[PDB]
Amino acid sequence: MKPEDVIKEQCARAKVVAELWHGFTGGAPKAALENLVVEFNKAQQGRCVRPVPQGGYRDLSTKIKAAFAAGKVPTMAQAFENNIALYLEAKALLPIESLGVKLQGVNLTFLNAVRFGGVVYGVPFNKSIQVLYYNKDLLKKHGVPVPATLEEFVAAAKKLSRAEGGPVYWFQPDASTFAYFFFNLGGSYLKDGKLVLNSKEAVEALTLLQNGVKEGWAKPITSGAINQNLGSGPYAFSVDTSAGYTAYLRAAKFDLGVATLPGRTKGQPGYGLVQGTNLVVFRQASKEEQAVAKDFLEFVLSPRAQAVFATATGYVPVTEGALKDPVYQAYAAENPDYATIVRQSRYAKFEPALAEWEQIRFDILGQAIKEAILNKADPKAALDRAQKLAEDLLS
Ligand SMILES: Nc1nc2c(ncn2[C@@H]2O[C@H](COP(=O)(O)O[C@H]3[C@@H](O)[C@H](n4ccc(=O)[nH]c4=O)O[C@@H]3CO)[C@H]3CC(O)(O)C[C@H]32)c(=O)[nH]1
Ligand SMILES: [Cl-]
Repeated sequence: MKPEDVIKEQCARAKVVAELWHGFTGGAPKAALENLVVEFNKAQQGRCVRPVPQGGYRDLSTKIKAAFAAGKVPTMAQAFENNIALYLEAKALLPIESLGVKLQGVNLTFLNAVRFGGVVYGVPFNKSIQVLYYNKDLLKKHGVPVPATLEEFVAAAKKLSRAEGGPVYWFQPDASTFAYFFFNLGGSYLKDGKLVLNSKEAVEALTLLQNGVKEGWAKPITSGAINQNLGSGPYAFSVDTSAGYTAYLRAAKFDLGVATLPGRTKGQPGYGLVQGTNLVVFRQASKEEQAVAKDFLEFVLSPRAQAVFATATGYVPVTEGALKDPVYQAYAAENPDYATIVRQSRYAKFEPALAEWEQIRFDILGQAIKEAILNKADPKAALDRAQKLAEDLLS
């Protein structure tokens, strides 16, 4: 019987059920969440969590918006920082510390991100960092060191693409990939409080990617995840979420490597984009449902729950105590990629937490990146149209 079938039987028997709406569509994240939930439900006497898949993360925020309109929300949901900003406009969210959930020991990179006007409104749960995935065999074949700097990274992509007769740096033409180049060229999305999409660092970042396509070293991936396209043509590198770690390991026919990101200089690794979500608790939930949320949140923050979840997926453990847990230690001792993910999590940047950001990153910024990369639009002209559309949406 599948974990989701066991959870269904657990919730059928329970006297109180707290729904948790999520955006895991499958693979290791979905299985690891469901395993965490079965264990929690087993320790409870008739008090359970029911995880409800709502599609992807965009389907989830659409589903929560419908629930506001219908007047019926879940007890808990996954949320990005911008989704939290949006839900706070409706005063929909319970402050976490009012449930008595202790947050001492949560990574300040993650706790700062859920604090709005000095109050914590989410529990960091599944937090990812971008890493450098690479083909150990193909770098070794051609004598190419893992690149430590953006300059070395471009040099390595060109050398390997020439040797293998195909573009070896694979990328999705999206806001997440753009953020890695933008941040490590000195970019900042906010200037004196204003959102800017068309700064010289943005044009520099999109131009670097478009020039890589033209020069034959950068391969756009338009159908499926990078790890779902492996095996078609030579691959050397991608910049991708740590939460894809198990998918990469299972797909790659070559010796997979994980490195810290290339940076401006060898003095420090590149900054990676933080992705994944926080759990929020809705005010409209009953006192009995809120008590279940309190216990589930303390369970999710326990060193063992974090150790198992993070080693199953590639997410970054959110607590100091997770790294001191023997099950984490056992995994890290056999596989250095876990410590690599933690070290990269020290060099970590967030996108803006504006309530409108989800629409901007996909429909405005992501469309401009696709215009430049897939339809040969001039980078500055594509980003000037994005700036115009963002300015119109934020007024
Ligand atoms: N709605 C909304 N989405 C946002 C926001 N900021 C960023 N993102 C998206 O976060 C995804 C990263 O979140 P993460 O939890 O790190 O990783 C995801 C999956 O990526 C990853 N996965 C799954 C299958 C696979 O073959 N490979 C794989 O890597 O597993 C996890 C569960 O789906 C990016 C992907 C995106 O949808 O294209 C746009 C990005 C936001 O503000 N809102
Ligand atoms: Cl850096």
